[PDB]
Amino acid sequence: QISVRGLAGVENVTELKKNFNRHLHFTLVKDRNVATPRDYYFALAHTVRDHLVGRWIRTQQHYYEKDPKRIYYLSLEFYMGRTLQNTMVNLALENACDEATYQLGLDMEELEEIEEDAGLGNGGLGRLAACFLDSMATLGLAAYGYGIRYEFGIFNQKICGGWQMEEADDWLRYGNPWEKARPEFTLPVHFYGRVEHTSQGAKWVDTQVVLAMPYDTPVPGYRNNVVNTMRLWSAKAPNDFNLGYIQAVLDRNLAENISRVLYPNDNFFEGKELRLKQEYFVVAATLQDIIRRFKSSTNFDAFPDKVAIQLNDTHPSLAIPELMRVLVDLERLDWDKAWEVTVKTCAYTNHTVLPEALERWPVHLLETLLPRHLQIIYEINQRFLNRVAAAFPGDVDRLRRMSLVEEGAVKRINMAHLCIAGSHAVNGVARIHSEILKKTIFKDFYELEPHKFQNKTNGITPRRWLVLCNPGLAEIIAERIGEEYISDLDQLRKLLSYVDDEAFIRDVAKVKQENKLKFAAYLEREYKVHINPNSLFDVQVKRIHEYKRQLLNCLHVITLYNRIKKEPNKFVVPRTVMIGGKAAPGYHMAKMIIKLITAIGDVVNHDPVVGDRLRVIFLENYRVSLAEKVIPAADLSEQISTAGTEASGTGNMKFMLNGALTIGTMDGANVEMAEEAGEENFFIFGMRVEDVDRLDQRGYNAQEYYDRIPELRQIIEQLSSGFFSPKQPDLFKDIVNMLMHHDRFKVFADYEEYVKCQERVSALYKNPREWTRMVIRNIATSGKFSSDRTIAQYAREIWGVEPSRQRLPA
Amino acid sequence: QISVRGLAGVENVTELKKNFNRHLHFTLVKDRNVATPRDYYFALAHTVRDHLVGRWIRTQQHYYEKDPKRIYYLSLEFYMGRTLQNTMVNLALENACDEATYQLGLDMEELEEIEEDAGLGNGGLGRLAACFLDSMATLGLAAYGYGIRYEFGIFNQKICGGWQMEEADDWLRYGNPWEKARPEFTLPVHFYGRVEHTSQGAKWVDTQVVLAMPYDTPVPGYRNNVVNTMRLWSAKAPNDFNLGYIQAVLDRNLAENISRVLYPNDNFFEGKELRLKQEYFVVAATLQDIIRRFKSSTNFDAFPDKVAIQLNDTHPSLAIPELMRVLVDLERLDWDKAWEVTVKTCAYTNHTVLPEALERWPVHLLETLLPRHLQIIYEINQRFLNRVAAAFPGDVDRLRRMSLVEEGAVKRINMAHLCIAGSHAVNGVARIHSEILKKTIFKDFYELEPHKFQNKTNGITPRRWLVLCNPGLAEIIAERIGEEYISDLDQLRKLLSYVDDEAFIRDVAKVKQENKLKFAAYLEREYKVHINPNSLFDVQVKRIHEYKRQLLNCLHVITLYNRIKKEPNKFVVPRTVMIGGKAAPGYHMAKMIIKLITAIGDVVNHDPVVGDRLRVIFLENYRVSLAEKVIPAADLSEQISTAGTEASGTGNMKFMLNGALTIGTMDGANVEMAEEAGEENFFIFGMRVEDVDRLDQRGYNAQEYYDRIPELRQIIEQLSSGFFSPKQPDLFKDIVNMLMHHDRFKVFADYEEYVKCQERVSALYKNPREWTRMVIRNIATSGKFSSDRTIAQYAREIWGVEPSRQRLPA
Ligand SMILES: OC[C@H]1O[C@@H](c2nnc(-c3ccc(C(F)(F)F)cc3)[nH]2)[C@H](O)[C@@H](O)[C@@H]1O
Ligand SMILES: OC[C@H]1O[C@@H](c2nnc(-c3ccc(C(F)(F)F)cc3)[nH]2)[C@H](O)[C@@H](O)[C@@H]1O
Ligand SMILES: O=c1[nH]cnc2c1ncn2[C@@H]1O[C@@H](COP(=O)(O)O)[C@@H](O)[C@H]1O
Ligand SMILES: O=c1[nH]cnc2c1ncn2[C@@H]1O[C@@H](COP(=O)(O)O)[C@@H](O)[C@H]1O
Ligand SMILES: *Cc1c(COP(=O)(O)O)cnc(C)c1O
Ligand SMILES: *Cc1c(COP(=O)(O)O)cnc(C)c1O
Repeated sequence: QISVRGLAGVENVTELKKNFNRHLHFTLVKDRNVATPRDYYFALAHTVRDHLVGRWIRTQQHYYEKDPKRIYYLSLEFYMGRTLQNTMVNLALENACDEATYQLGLDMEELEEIEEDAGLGNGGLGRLAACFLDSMATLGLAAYGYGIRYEFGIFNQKICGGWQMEEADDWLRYGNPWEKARPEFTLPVHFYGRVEHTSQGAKWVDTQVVLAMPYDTPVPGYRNNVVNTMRLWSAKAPNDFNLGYIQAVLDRNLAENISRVLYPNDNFFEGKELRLKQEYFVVAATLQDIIRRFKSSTNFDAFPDKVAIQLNDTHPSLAIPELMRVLVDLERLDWDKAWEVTVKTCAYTNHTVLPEALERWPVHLLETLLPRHLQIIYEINQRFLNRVAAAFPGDVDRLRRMSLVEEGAVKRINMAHLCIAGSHAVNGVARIHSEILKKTIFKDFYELEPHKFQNKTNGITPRRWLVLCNPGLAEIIAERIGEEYISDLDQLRKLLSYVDDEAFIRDVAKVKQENKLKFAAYLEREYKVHINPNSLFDVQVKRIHEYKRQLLNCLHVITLYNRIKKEPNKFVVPRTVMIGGKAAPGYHMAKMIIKLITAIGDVVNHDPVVGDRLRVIFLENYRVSLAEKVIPAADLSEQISTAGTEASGTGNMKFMLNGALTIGTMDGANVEMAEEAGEENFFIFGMRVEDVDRLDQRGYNAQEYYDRIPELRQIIEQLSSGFFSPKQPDLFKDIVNMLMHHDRFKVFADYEEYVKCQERVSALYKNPREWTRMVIRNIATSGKFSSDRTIAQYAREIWGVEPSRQRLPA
Repeated sequence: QISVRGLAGVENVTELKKNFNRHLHFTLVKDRNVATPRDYYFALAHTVRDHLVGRWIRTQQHYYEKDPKRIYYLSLEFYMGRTLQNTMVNLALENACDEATYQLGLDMEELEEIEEDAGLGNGGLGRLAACFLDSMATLGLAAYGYGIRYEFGIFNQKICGGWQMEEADDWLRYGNPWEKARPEFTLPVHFYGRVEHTSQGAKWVDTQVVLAMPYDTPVPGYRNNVVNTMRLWSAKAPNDFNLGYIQAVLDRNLAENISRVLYPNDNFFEGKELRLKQEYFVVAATLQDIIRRFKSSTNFDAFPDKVAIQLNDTHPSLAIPELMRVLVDLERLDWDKAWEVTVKTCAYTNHTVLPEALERWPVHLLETLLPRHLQIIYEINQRFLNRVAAAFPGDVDRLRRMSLVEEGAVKRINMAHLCIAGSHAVNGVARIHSEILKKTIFKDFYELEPHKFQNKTNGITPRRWLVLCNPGLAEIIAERIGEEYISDLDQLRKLLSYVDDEAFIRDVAKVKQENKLKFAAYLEREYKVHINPNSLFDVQVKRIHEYKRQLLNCLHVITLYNRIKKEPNKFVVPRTVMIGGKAAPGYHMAKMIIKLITAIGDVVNHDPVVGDRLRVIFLENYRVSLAEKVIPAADLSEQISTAGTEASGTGNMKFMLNGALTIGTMDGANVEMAEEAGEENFFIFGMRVEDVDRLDQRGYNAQEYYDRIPELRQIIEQLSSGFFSPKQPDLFKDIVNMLMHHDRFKVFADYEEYVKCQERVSALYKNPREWTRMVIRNIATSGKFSSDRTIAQYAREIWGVEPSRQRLPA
């Protein structure tokens, strides 16, 4: 059908058909007379998987023979989504599988919808890890992703009576055809115990053992025949565990609970023992695998020449003291040599500056669970502070600020301080965020070791986030500039030469229109909801958090509603305002924001005076496969965090690539996006970081905005008085109280500028040719935001390896 | 190599080699350079499995089209052992797989040893269910085995310091290539709740739901292209289960613990809630499947013409009230019609008369867990006792004896009484056992409904227990009489014409000798132990229980030891006495018996005066795959239960088929074995049932035997005084005390006759030609003990279906 989906050759199609029928019979044990759509999906998945395996074996054999430097990306989260379509894209099999299935009487798009997301992350951080794996493979790096195979990933969100309910995401129920269990490479992980000092060093004894069993998933690069590995660890009890008899067997669950469930918080730290066990479990199993692979090539001086460990936030920070433990206690290196090796091996990426998100573990927990690690952390601390004292003598307050050990009611270890001390590189995730790290929270560290601090602006893979989700757009681009842009996204700059081309303008607008129709119909079938596809699709999808300011969007929607009710016969540009995202289960205010959004919808969507001019929809169960559907259909991307809070954002970049315009603050990567496109091609509003600081110094008084802005005062009076909750008139009083007296994110301070900027959006939308021209200018300058760019920078500036676009033989 | 293993055709061997290499690459994702023996085993298993699937699909399609009466064999235990070799035997692929693997540089026998037993049973009862599945398939019956897929089967036994230790049998760790998960046929099972009475009948409401997910395993018949199904249910929590958040997900284990572990008791009832949940779980899921399959062909009058349910002991007895629940509460049949259907559908097999083995559930447990079932049981009871009262008017004591409800401190339900009332057939498992049921424990029921009571003597499959485990014997038999005996074991009677044939006598003795050498070497490699293969191999393998009288064997071993020490220079026929079996974890006396056996070994095996004349070995971890090794190597089979306690036995039959002579009491099937072979060809000793009854009437006084038999008194004095436990002289005092004052199984009363009979064994062993002649007379008359005979009798006399030896097309 479309060129970028590859060739459908007669021999290839014939072979796929044969192998599909072979898997249906032999693998699935079904005949066509009782096979269901799910059986057909599995038969296709097994057929596609078979094309990966020769490449996977050969790639891994190649790394064994050439012995390149190996990159280990350690994360507690990998938000992979579905695999079937991405596999087909990266192996150039999409058109052939389409034709094969078509000839068998099946619709491949319907089969694709049966696959479960692999939802092993919360949002941005997990999804960045997934984009990064795709880019590392595409760039030919000998890279491994290491994590935990959660039995239950991020919960499925149901909305009942306008409230979030959570249900377990039993994603493995039907089986996962993409993973291969490797029970033969199972490794022991130790917990609790105590430390004994011999004449021969420290010994960690009387520990409880849990086994780490690996499951390997292939990670195909884009058309280069490279297939890298994501190795995820699952917890198993040893067979003598607890070994009346029946109870001892049932108690194996205590050990196996380590890998049972993903902690569903985004940007929030909960200091629970189970989470600490998860963190150590992933680090201890991974480090043994790394060392094994290093020894199979005494001499640890070469370790950092052969190994890079990238820490995805502080979550795997125990890698630093574990590496030291192994080197000092087991391999018998002297401390100073072990430390040199550790620092050269490890690098740390910071993803947040919000203080409630930073990991600070109580000492009493580490003392019980990981006594040898606590000893090592104290020794790191004393040696590090000795360096501080020599560089800034007499600066006692700096010694307290920089310590890894925080004093207080409860002593805690600051894991970010540990990561900085133990890493040769520390980076933020967008230019403004990296600057904030050097000026504020890590200022003291930057003064001590300025060379360590870098920036690596985030990106997204253009395989999943253009070719897979928006083939119509990919195709019209390819018609003009060829296909090379899919792995060299800077080539999109060539589209600036088309910005006055009438045929290109028409085709861009047509693709958006098709995507909107297809999304409007998806909504009707799966959720009984009726939208106007001619309306401006105004979309805010991301996790629910006060800093992301879904509430500011709510205030704008109400403002529009109230303006209509005041002048019902005046023309306004029709909108469908779509908001979606999950709230963490214990985050009360986030759950209340969901309820407010649905309650606004209950009023607006049923008011006959409004008609089809304004619709407010809460998109349920936002997840990677939903993002693939809604992002191509969006006109307006809402990126409206308070300046200084969103470290980068990555949703922002997905919308840009897919032909939405952005309304946003100068926060995170929005800054760089506006710089690349031109500020004239972006809807920027609100306080800059410097303005937020100026307000914090004076003191934020929300009452002043309420007193001066009558439209704002009306909304607050409606919320307080029960207008949006007539049966429970006080339902929203916690929201009102927060906005008026304890708003850390200054919602009211950006209200006026936001509403005015939204009127400029509406004005441009009335002129479709100029709207579309501005869209072309955004798509054309989105190249910087490829994760291939990001990864090449990590490779060159941090890991010391060269990317390659060269193919392995097929 | 050998004829009974089938043809190794060039095309077949070529195809097996191709498919092996294809599974190694695509299925296992390994190349030959790093494949281990376990990878080779899996590649072979997948290769063999592929030959089952077409036959499985076609068989199940055939039953759908022809709609025969379906047989459902419901058991809490299926002791399957390994599958690879049995599959190859039944598909006639053994020689071809041998040749294929040989050409690939691999030893198939070594690969076979990697497979884990499927140990989903305790002993005889579970293994009978497995033999029965094999026979049902071989006889062309549309039969299904239904059970529970335990995550942990019977524990692995380790001996440490002479004591049993238990370790979890994590049999699924490496995966099970034989099963197919069927998550699509998942069904709900209800627990707890309460009953509400409407105008429209009773409703069971407010229940907790657990899901039953089926896993299907193929069951190949012998060379007939029939492949039946064993469907095993696994417990899963629903996704809204318990739905702070983290704890709710972790608490899913409470539901999933139902299928976690096999209760490891043999012939003992433990009234625990978890076991009752297991019993209902298997019955509730199975009955829904049965009804579904019946409706897919309103009219329940035809149900018993299309369905037979066989209850393997009382463990699935809740099938009776569940069927009534479904028919009355859900399908709205009147009680009397529902009861008629139930009784015609259900049949019950009793496997024990020991009172501590009988299930008697406390009413308070049923009331909480299964309130509607308790109501139905009470109504069954009142209607049943109304019949009793009409047939035996004024016999009030009979009403109390026959009630399903036992009065007492705690009221209990007698499940055996429930099974009799609700079944159209009740059988025992050997002729003497069926007679005992009619004369003693079920006398009252027999008087009321004599037509219900039958006998079905047990059997064993000659596929696993001759062809697979003893190919050398199978081959020498086939050379003389052909191969038809493998599915018509009565043909072994033709071997009586060879009993004076010098070549046949030589070949029988040669095969036994080879089997003994091969076993003696197995012992050296895997367990560092050194035996004389010229010695008489005297073997008692079975679960450890006081009624089985391993202690009587111990007294004989000590007697022999003491006789040697008294006259060290006299010739005695050399023996290797091998005892093995598992003890239930909470059964203290059974654990003490193990320790005594090992302690006897510690003395006997290290006494230089004894030399190689007497060795006592405890065979660790006795299980199906160990039975396949030791049974062909045995000379003397010890079947020495107190008369009236072993309902049948089946080990007995395996030894007979494999060329051992039997020393035994007239108990269980030993009676029928001696009748078939001739009493002159069996070493019978000890009290008959009638003699045991006569002693119980007078009162058993063990002291009288101690006072009269000096050899016996010496052994007791050695046990008491610390001769076998010099560091802990009182270690055996509980054993001594039991034997002298509280022995329910009358060990001392059979001692003298047992020792005398053992001297006759030794005398015959000195004359190898006459020993071997007697062996031929046993093998030749073992045909009755085929489970094919047993199953044909169930089919004709209970189920109302005709067996077939006809092939489905290949
Ligand atoms: O760099 C990838 C993305 O990371 C996001 C990001 N930062 N911290 C997080 C984060 C995620 C989970 C957890 C927790 F609780 F431990 F599970 C803690 C912190 N996620 C940023 O908000 C987001 O701005 C950024 O684009
Ligand atoms: O019929 C098959 C075999 O069944 C054996 C047999 N009888 N009862 C049992 C038996 C097994 C397990 C359980 C329990 F505890 F529930 F798990 C309870 C009872 N096993 C006989 O001892 C044995 O004599 C007979 O050959
Ligand atoms: O001893 C060896 N001989 C040959 N190849 C090896 C050996 N060890 C590792 N390899 C290769 O590299 C491996 C990749 O596994 P890893 O050690 O888990 O990275 C195998 O799949 C082989 O292809
Ligand atoms: O509706 C049907 N059409 C055709 N075959 C069926 C149908 N229902 C059941 N079968 C056949 O019998 C089934 C056996 O599955 P069961 O219902 O679990 O016994 C399938 O594998 C089919 O071969
Ligand atoms: C990209 C993405 C995110 C991150 O979106 P932000 O707007 O940057 O927070 C979160 N969730 C899903 C499912 C995503 O695809
Ligand atoms: C046959 C068998 C049994 C039953 O043996 P009995 O002597 O009849 O009790 C027990 N366990 C295993 C492993 C068997 O193969």
